[PDB]
Amino acid sequence: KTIKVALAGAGAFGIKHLDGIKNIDGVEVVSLVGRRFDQTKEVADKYGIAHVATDLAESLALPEVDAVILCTPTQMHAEQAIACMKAGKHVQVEIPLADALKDAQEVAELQKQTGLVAMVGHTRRFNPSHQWVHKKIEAGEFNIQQMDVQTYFFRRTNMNALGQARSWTDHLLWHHAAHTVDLFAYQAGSPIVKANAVQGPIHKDLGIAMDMSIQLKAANGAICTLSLSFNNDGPLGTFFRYIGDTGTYLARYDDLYTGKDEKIDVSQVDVSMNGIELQDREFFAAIREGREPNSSVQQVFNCYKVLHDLEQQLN
Amino acid sequence: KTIKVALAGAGAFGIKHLDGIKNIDGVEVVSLVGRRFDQTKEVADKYGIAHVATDLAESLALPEVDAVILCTPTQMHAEQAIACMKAGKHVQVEIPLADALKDAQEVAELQKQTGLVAMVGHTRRFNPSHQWVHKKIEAGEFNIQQMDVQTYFFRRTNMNALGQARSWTDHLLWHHAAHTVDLFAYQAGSPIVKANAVQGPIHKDLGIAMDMSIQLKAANGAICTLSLSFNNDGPLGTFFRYIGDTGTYLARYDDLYTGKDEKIDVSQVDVSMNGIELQDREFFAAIREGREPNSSVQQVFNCYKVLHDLEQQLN
Ligand SMILES: NC(=O)c1ccc[n+]([C@@H]2O[C@H](COP(=O)([O-])OP(=O)(O)OC[C@H]3O[C@@H](n4cnc5c(N)ncnc54)[C@H](OP(=O)(O)O)[C@@H]3O)[C@@H](O)[C@H]2O)c1
Ligand SMILES: NC(=O)c1ccc[n+]([C@@H]2O[C@H](COP(=O)([O-])OP(=O)(O)OC[C@H]3O[C@@H](n4cnc5c(N)ncnc54)[C@H](OP(=O)(O)O)[C@@H]3O)[C@@H](O)[C@H]2O)c1
Repeated sequence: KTIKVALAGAGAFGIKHLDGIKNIDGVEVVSLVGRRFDQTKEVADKYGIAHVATDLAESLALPEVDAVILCTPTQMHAEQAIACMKAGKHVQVEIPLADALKDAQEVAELQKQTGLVAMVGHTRRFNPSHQWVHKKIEAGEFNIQQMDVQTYFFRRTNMNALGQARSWTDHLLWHHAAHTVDLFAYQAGSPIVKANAVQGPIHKDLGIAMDMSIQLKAANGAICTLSLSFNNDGPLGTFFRYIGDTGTYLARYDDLYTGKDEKIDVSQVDVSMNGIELQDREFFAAIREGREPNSSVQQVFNCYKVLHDLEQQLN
Repeated sequence: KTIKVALAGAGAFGIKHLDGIKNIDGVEVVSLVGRRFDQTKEVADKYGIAHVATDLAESLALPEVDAVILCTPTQMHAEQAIACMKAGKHVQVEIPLADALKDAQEVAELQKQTGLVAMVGHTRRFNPSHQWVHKKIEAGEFNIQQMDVQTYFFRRTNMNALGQARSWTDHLLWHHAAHTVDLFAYQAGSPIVKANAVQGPIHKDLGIAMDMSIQLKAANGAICTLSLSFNNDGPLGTFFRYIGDTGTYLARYDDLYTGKDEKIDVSQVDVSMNGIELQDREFFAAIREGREPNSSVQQVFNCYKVLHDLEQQLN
């Protein structure tokens, strides 16, 4: 049976999901939700999506919709995920699951009560380059001693990754550090037992910190260093360095390199080189098979606990 | 008057000082100290140094010797600096001033009692690339928001930067973090008021930490992130990222780049492109002029206090 999907938020990431979903057999997006009808309709027509709404509830009232993908602004995710599960729909939520621990806990509790698939978009789990390193670790061929990570944008304005203006404000802690806090514990195969952060001054017009530094230690002794900035005038995005016992690796999105700039071939690891498509394939596989997805709300939640502890430190 | 110098420690760095000193008028190295007479004699003959000793005291007993440069192993620096000042000789000590706060305090107290020039080799103050950034800051054209730093070696054995085996064991904190701990406060123009570190496991055969993560915050709100490793199988050394209000800069030894990898011309900043030579020029200028040097024991000592606080944290 074709799984019918509502997609909420036709921004840059919602577009990346729609483009990925075109490659996944037996899934169809039947409803598109976005803040402005005319702009939403233009996207729906480009993608052939029949239903267009300005409220998520309108798509939740459709009985045929089986699943929801949330690419809305972060501040809406937990409430909307809760609403989806109250309507009986599986839900995938873009990272972060929430910007508060309480709301992430409320989402986890409703998922536990419903037994529905609720997934968080920790795409780093699904990028082929990180999967390659992960598979070497599971094989016992590699152990992480230190991860050194830079998450940098030039974002003194409320802009997305394509340089377009946002109507909402982003956050260094809940959205960007979340990728690394989760991914470090995942790749180390060991829980985080120490975390320290420091932040710079709050920006007068955006109300968020523009610079942040995070340090993690896993119970097995692996450490991670993370630098975050919205002030970086250079190449935007995340660069990851794995320093291990048997090697060094540099991950740059879906690309992997040795510490000597030798590019490693990851095109063989998974059926797609697109991590967003692999994330959605895992989500829909879990729905069809009645299993938990990789990056379930349950799997990623200790990340949000660490983020809360860092936030309390920063205040 | 020619300033006569004793150099202690014909290692990789002692040779680099000798090559620099060859370009400094009115300075002459008359004594060379090293652990094995024949190897020290071979270097002395290559550089035309007449006196060869295996003990520093032999060079300190020479009445003609005016100054000492200490490029010995770190464990010896503080004691030897004290010996220099007790014999009435000016001294420059390679970084670190000491691997313990107590010994650094003893060197500072003897410097204060004697009023002799005692300098520490914080070469980052004198590299043309860092001087360029410092001068932009002094002009009020640039303010640091974040510094992101990687200090990496592949050093599972007691080897110097040329890959030759050392007879002594190195240390991530006191020797390597010291460059950045000092350089951050110096370039930020603001004292460090918060520091946090975590480290990996102690190495069975060397007895030292192989990985370390340090985070600093200055009183003005600027932050620093520092990753250190002896496990990095890649390009060895230090890479610096300055993220400021007006720009982004990448320092790689004496080279400087923008955040877009455009190389900046630093040949206009100072009379030499060799930071070690400029360090010695500053040392000899301060002796000749009867002034305090840049990177004096007094200027850098708060760095060693920060290092002590970090070691207490790690324990
Ligand atoms: N690595 C990853 O997996 C990854 C990457 C990027 C983003 N994300 C997450 O994805 C989310 C969105 O990111 P983005 O960069 O796509 O954002 P974006 O381009 O700024 O906008 C997302 C869309 O949500 C829409 N929207 C606003 N209010 C809405 C409402 N009430 N109902 C429905 N839609 C509404 C916006 O419409 P208007 O702007 O026209 O009002 C926009 O088109 C964020 O939470 C982000 O953290 C994850
Ligand atoms: N950025 C900088 O300015 C910078 C950079 C790197 C290091 N340094 C510091 O500079 C110092 C030396 O570094 P390196 O790489 O040159 O060290 P190195 O190559 O390991 O050795 C320095 C020399 O000292 C000699 N030595 C040993 N015992 C001695 C003794 N009792 N009396 C006299 N000489 C003796 C060693 O001889 P054997 O090998 O025969 O013992 C060696 O030839 C270290 O403290 C290091 O931290 C500064």
